[PDB]
Amino acid sequence: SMEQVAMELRLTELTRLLRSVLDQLQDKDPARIFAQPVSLKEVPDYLDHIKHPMDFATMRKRLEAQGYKNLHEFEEDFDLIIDNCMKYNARDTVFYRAAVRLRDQGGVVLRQARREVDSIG
Repeated sequence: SMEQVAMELRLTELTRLLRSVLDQLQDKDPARIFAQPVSLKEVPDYLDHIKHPMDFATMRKRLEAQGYKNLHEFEEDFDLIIDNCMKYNARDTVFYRAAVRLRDQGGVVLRQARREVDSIG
């Protein structure tokens, strides 16, 4: 149907906008601490601690399959990255501190993204 196509164009354009959001958030992680999945070879107990691992490569795979229906879903995954790190790692660690800085800096990007998603519809 023509409606299915219109819906699909909306999803494509959301995907375009979320790709630019993802790029901007990942620039706030210049150490690449959150770029890839925590390695279960190197942290073999990880899944005992963290039930839903997340990272920027995994988000990018979902994004490119158009697997985010709305901004809320995308934000859910970003918050997992931060929240998983802040639980697994102690306050005094470069990992925790990186997550805090990513959260604080990302807030700005995500605030305007929400306005754009609502605005353009």
